Amino acid sequence: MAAAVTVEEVRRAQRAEGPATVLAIGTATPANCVYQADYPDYYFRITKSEHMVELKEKFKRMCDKSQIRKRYMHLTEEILQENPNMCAYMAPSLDARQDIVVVEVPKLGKAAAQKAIKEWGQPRSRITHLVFCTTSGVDMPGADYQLAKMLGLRPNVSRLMMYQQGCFAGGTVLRVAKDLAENNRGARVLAVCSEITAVTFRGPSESHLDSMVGQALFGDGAAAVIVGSDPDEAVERPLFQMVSASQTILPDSEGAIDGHLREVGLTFHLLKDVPGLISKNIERALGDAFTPLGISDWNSIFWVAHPGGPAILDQVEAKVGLDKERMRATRHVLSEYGNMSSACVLFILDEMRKRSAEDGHATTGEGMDWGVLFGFGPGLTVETVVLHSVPIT
Amino acid sequence: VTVEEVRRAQRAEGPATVLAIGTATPANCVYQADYPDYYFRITKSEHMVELKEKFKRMCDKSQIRKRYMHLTEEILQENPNMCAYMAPSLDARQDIVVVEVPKLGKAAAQKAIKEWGQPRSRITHLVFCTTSGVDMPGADYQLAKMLGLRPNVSRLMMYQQGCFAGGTVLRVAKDLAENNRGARVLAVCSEITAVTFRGPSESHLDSMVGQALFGDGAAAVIVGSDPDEAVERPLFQMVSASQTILPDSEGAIDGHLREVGLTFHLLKDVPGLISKNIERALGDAFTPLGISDWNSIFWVAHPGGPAILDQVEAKVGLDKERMRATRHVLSEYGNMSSACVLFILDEMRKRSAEDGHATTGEGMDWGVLFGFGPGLTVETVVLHSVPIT
Repeated sequence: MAAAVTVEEVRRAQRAEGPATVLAIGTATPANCVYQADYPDYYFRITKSEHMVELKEKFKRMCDKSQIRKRYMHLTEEILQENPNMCAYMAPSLDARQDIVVVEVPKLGKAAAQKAIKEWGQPRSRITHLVFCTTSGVDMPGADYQLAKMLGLRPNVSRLMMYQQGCFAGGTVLRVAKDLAENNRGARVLAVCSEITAVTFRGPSESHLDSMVGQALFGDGAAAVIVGSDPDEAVERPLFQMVSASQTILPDSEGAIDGHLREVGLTFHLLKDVPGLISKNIERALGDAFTPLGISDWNSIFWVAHPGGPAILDQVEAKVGLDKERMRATRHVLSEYGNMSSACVLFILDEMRKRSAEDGHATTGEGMDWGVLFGFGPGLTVETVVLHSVPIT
Repeated sequence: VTVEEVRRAQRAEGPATVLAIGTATPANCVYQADYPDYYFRITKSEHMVELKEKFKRMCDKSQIRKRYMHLTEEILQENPNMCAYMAPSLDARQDIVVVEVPKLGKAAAQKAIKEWGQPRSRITHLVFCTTSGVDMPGADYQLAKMLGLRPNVSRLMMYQQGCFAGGTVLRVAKDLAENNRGARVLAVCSEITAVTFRGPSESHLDSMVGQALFGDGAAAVIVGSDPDEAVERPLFQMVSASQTILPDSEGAIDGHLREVGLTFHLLKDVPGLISKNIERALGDAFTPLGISDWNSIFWVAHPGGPAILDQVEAKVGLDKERMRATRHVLSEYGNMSSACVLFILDEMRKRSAEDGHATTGEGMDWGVLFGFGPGLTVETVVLHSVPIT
């Protein structure tokens, strides 16, 4: 005869069996859109810096070299006219910025989440976990609470709020979702990244070109994924499996990317050769992830890389010796959306599956079986997620 | 190699287990009996006589004996804007806490690691939680660097969560440890009230409540599945971890990070809301385990204020002994936000051993840990004790 319920019995019945699987991806952007070709004129106009001719020249080259075609931005000329301190380089403006992003970040998240949930096709009540990630603003209760309420999720959905994370955190949310889905039978994780540049937007200064780099690259967007183990093939449609997820700090990278939340909003600093650091270390990250899987040809896997800037992509591609095709999905998202911080790699994942289907590839990973997703950010931190594709009909 | 093969080898086998607990506080200590005089003196507020009387009653009722505070009179003199009720001071506050939060976390982590007795290189994950300040890279990066952890430690940085997050960090550590063979998770909560300290104002008393209750502290645990029971010494097992939002609690506890620092706003009856809903939380957690007698389990509850504890006790009908460890920590440390429940777990296993009880949970096999915070959010962690050996 059995004894009372034991912790061992609970654990056995509680855990899921298979790998965490991406079951849906939805994305959303602000409606307002600005062509990169027009951005130097627009930016220097609305920040009233047109007299800074040599600086505008520098900014022109930064935009021209960004390999970005357009970005979406919640911030409009009208909003900026109501917030003149945001147009200065460093004027007190955190409250004004918070007032915007504490509302707009979960609102944009809702739009991406609704699309993911519609694709998924299951009731909202079946969502067991919500992971929300942003680098734009902070509040209590957080954007996770706001989104859960907006979506009408169950009150006992398990939430994790990831604040002030930075550009590597698309990798981080997948790494978190992986453990949540795999360790909990029936778990269906809604994971959302939502980024709004109103917290970082600021005017130009001659003494801080690295800050102007941010003004050339950063754009707005949100992406949502549904992640679960043990998909029900009768009603769910797997897109990618997660296999492993790791995070590391690169040697000799202290202070390479710093960000501080101050009374003037979120400031961005660059101190080292970020593309050089990443490309110098990327092969060891690849080996660490793939040697245990018996994989060594980096041209034989599909690629999702955080497009921090075009230089990162160029130098990784050259260092590793990737065929030009490998970075196409990544570069597409950089071109059409710019650098949306944590949400980028999720947009690229979406692009990857969609083009794979449209182009009649054999798998959701451009015909390949294994793939890698990289997040890059403050640390210098590298998130590495090994993916496996799924066959397409 | 197939993905199914990888997964079977990758995952751990048993329940996430707390293997060590370490705690630390700033050196500077203030007796609650002295605090109204002190607070009204340094904030130059002596003329607000009726208000000081109200604050005196708040501290009298707090059931706090003393608190530790990084903030000193000397630091406050250098930051006069922090002593106003509302003056621009976020930068000053950030300058302090971005440094002090991971520093205090380091002290607690070193003690946990010493107790654990394994090399630092065996730590695979670091979860860091604070409600005091934000930065990039975060306090998690700073702590990893300060401790000399492996560069590829998997970090999770939990910012701005508030008082329920001691529950949250355990909920996170649980899934990390259980889903990853060999994983050993360092989880740290570190809270420093420099971010919320401000002068008194007769127009907002809920802000003065915070000045009466909040104190500084950090706690660290090592969590792992499949312990080596010869060299690793289990203290508590986690069994389930849940989170919920109480009905009709919208706006009960709000906190905003502004140019004047972190402000807090109470809008509903928090002890009433919690006590009204706590039996349902107990039920949701324990019914699947065949457990219904709330006096037959050990208790760890976030001591948000004495009224929460009193009203939960009265509603549930708890023997007064059940809240002893919780009230001890509130008495000796005040409300240290997320770190509190970890201090209380430490208190419970220590007193259990001193009293000669049969388990780390005051002689009982099962227990519950509650975090309470903005939402109104309740974290519920079901624990199992370990026989004292």
